[PDB]
Amino acid sequence: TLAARIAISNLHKQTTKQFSKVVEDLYRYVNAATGKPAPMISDDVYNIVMENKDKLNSAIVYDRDFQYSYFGFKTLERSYLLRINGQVAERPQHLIMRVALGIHGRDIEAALETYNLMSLKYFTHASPTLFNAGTPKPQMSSCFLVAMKEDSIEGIYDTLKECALISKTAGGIGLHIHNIRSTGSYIAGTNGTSNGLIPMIRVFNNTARYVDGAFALYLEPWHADIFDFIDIRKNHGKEEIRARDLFPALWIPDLFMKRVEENGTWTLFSPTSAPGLSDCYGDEFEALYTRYEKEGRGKTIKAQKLWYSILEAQTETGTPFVVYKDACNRKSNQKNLGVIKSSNLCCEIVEYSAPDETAVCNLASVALPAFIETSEDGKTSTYNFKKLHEIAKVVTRNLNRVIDRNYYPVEEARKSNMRHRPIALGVQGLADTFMLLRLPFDSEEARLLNIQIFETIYHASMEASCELAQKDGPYETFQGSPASQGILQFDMWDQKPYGMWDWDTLRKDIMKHGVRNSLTMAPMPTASTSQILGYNECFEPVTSNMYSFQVVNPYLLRDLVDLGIWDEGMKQYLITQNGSIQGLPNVPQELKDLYKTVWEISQKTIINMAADRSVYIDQSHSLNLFLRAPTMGKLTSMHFYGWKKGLKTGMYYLRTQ
Amino acid sequence: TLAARIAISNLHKQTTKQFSKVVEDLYRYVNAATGKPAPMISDDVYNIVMENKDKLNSAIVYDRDFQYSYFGFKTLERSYLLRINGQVAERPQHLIMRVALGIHGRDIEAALETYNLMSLKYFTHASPTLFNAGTPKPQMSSCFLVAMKEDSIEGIYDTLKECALISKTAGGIGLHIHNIRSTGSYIAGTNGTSNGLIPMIRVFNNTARYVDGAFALYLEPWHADIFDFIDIRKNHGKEEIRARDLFPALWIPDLFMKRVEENGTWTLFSPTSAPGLSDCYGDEFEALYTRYEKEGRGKTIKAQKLWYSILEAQTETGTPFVVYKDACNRKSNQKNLGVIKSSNLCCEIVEYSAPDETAVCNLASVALPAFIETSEDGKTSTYNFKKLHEIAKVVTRNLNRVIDRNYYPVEEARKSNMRHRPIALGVQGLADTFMLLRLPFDSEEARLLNIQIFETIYHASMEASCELAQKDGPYETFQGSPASQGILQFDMWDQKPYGMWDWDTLRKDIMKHGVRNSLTMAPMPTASTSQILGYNECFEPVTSNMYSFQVVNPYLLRDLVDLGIWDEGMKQYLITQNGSIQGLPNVPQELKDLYKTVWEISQKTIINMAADRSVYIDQSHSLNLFLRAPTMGKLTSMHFYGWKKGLKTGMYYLRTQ
Repeated sequence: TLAARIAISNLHKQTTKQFSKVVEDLYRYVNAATGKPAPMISDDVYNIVMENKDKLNSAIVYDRDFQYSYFGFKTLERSYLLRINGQVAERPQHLIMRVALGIHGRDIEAALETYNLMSLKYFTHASPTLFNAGTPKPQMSSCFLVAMKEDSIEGIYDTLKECALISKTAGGIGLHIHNIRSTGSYIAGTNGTSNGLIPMIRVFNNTARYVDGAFALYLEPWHADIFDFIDIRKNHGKEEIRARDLFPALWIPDLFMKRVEENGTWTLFSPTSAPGLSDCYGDEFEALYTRYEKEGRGKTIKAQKLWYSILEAQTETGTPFVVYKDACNRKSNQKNLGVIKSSNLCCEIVEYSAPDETAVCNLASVALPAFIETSEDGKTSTYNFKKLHEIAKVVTRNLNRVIDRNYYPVEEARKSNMRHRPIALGVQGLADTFMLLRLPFDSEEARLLNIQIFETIYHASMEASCELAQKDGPYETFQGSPASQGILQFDMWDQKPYGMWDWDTLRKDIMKHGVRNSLTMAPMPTASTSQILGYNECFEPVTSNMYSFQVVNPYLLRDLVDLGIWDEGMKQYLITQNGSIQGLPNVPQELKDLYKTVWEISQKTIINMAADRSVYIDQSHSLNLFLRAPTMGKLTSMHFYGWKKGLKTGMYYLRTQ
Repeated sequence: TLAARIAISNLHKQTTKQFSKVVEDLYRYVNAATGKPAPMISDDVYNIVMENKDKLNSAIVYDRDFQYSYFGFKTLERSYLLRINGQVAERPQHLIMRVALGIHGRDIEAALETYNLMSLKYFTHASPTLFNAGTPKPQMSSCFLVAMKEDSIEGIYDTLKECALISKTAGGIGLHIHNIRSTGSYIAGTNGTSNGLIPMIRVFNNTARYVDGAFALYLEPWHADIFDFIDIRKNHGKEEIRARDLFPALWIPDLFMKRVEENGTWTLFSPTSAPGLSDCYGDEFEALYTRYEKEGRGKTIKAQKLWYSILEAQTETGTPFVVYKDACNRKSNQKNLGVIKSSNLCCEIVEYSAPDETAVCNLASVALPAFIETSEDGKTSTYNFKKLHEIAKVVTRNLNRVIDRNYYPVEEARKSNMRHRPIALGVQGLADTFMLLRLPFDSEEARLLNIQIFETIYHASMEASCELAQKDGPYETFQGSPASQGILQFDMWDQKPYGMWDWDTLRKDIMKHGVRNSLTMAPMPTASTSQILGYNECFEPVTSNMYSFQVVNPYLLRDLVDLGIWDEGMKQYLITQNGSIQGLPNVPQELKDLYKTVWEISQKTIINMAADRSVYIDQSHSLNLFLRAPTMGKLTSMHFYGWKKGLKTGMYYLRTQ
């Protein structure tokens, strides 16, 4: 762990110190191999730096470069810090300043503040923002939700064209394909027999390979090609019938879940024969689905045949993902726009898309542990909910600026983002926060900290967003939204807020002034950006207390040494048992309870905590499920338990073994 | 061979006899399985039949249905005659009448005449015309020459979209890709390194598989990806580096051929580094190529390294095809349009294409044997060049009507066809004609018959086309064409016409009145339509005197029986020696000479005959090469011999073993 001083320290001195000078170099860079100028800074951001070089250079506390962990820094080193010629040109602080300015433009105040909070590791922005902010083509946004334009060669290939343009600049795509004809449907244009979804999937998999880049595909389980669709990632099967890079997601209506429970029938349709199904939900969906069912427009099967197949795919491949169409639509502030037809690659975003609107993910995350405080007389940590609420207001504002200063690879993405202005704050180091505060993940304390943390972020972002609506008007589409009627997220869960913040006032202001953002919260994966800040992925508990390159949970070993039981007889068994400390001869019960692995935490608790926090989530959140010795019945009750909690995302991956 | 009476005769009576009634049924057909009306006749063509039913029904000589050979009829039975419900609804005569009307509309005279000449087997139209003429979406045209629109994701995917729309309705595509960036070129849009042509080819191969459909790809041999390009059909090699359905074609400039001969250097370029090369030819091409070469913009190699690789691919796969860019451009009447960048899938069409013009093949073929005449006192056959000239005038007119009444799957194809109005007559049963007239293919007689036959077809079509220019104006683009200056095809070969027809008069009329067609002649493969009429493929000699299902050359065995040597000791050896009669103990020398196989005919003779006839070919023609025990040197001198004759298509397939 001391190797990180020398790693930073040495590459601290292979680098120009004056920030403006690094900008100069990057601004000026030329591709020696081709003699083309390759500016790595934008005209806009360059001029700003020059017109402000003293304020900017002397704001930068270069000491903060040691605020980065072991491989934390090496992650930045590897892929984030801009390189002049194979060599790292930016210091970490330059990256942050560039990003700060890239977000904030002329607003030097805002820029400076974001520089500070970021550099002190209070929050961060998504990877694309960190790569691209402040650069000639500033694509700051991660993923994109794409509609399949129309069920025809023209619509398919325009969609394919769109995904190629998007996939160029990388970034994730969630594509919904409910409207595409199934295997054997009549073709007007020449002769009949379509060959279905798979051959078309195959075109998308090929086009993705060509340009890159992961691709998520969204499908309702009444589609006639559903059985093949869920095996898109299985090994054996057939030859010309899959794809090694696409992630299948189910977009499940309630009726399906019920049909399974009741051990009844389920009907598969081609959309050509059963038009409109993906364009309604809840009671209206069921009225139309049943009618189509009685009119014998499909092929009836046993709901449990399908259900068992879903379970099998998941057991073997960890997919398909499961997201609940009706929870998503019933409990969304975008419900005035139309029916939402999919989530994203990571299962947190639930935003509206259409042939001409490609929804965009605008993401940043808050470092939950940075609000822990010893404060007040003695050895006791508290959590500063005022400082959290504050940071969340800052990040809300940033992400609005990102909306405006983002480069959009396709016009559909610009239409959607400008029009509905959705935002997606998330979090990292929930697990850390718990451990720092000495709270087991399953503790009644952790349960209550979960709720409060999320209440304050939702409260903060809605307040900050209302503030922006006063300055700049509501988003275009605000009129007739749940929020415009004073129905906020938790209201749609038929609940009362935990009440740490005053919701009445905010609700009164919202009804009065609007909000700038149709949506605000989507706790995401953050795999990469939470390695940068040295934290556990997001809102999940730790998967191990050991990482590979042989590092132990910093809070765990500290404790071991304070009790002086930390030795080699111990070091050995930590490796011995996939980073578990349960069943360790000389380890205090308070430690075993605190440093439980996610394989040791009740999934019922996890679903509950996800359900608790869900009432403050505008959108959804990426709920991975972890099963030890997985059985059909165990998987079945976990899906159904989540389903009945009203979750939108019942499952992201199924991680097993 | 008597089984064909019963095959026709029986299916002659499973079929309504009144032509109008079959049209009625076809007009009225409904897809029982879906309850959608599936009209197999167009509104337009239906009304015409009804308004003319007596004239039409009583014009039809149903006896002509026995004018069809053994498997000749069974080819029609299999794929051409329209089917009501899995069952054959059209008789052959109905097919011809439908096609006739489908071409001729209200012009009942023209329709009736075409019905007669077709039914008497004087000529026929291409397969798509026979399938689709007279139907709701009358796509009567075979192939399409497509330009790659631009070297960018947008241009690539628009082209891909175009090919998908075209490939839907089937029909061949010749796509030229000279302008696409090569492996390792800088990409502005994000980071550099393109991955080249193969990955992009792969996208096209995938999109072709999805919709169908053969695909021809055209490339100049200075493209930096040329080595991989020519192996697109090789077996071993690598994994992610080919395609099992695309046919690679070289578009060879003279300079390449010279560099090989001189055993010098050849330079590979990415088009990004060497812009414009595909947009010039001849001296201008060489001036620009050399300049780029001296400016060190490419990678220099030995011309013979490449050349040897070409030869290897051809030896193993029969490809790539070879078409000579400069012969094609120098000797084309479309030279006023711009530089022609490719031929078609079958190597006969040389028409101009561009991002907004997709050239179209409008094909029909004349049955050369149908003009043989015993005429004048005794046992002597002559050839009626007056009756040929006549039929060729009829077919020229048809193909103009096809231009106008064709359905175009994409707008680019409509733009090109309407604007330049190119036509493509061909032939079948050259070999038959020779054999019927007792002329060995290598005879001085056959050589001279070749020339005359082609002089009369070119003369006929140009005359007929001039006639149409008087009635309806020249094509839009005629002004400033070789033909407008009185430079006809043979003039561009620096030759005098053989002079059987009067060219002066015609040339005088053309200069005076124009022509309706930019181009007229493209002797094509005709594999399928020449089975319908019972003839050897086209302008090639017979490949065997036996076919598989054990049939012998009708002219050969007749002769054997007239000499009474036809027995079982003979029948056996015909199978014995891949249908060769050379080296047969008791077979007259006059037979051996007459019934030579294409493996027994001097390829120098074939090239010569192709060169002779080429001076009357507006476009090109599909010259297959046949090599017994193939060596590099033998292949080399055959390419170069053709090359120096000035051929446009030096090679279609290389057929070997």
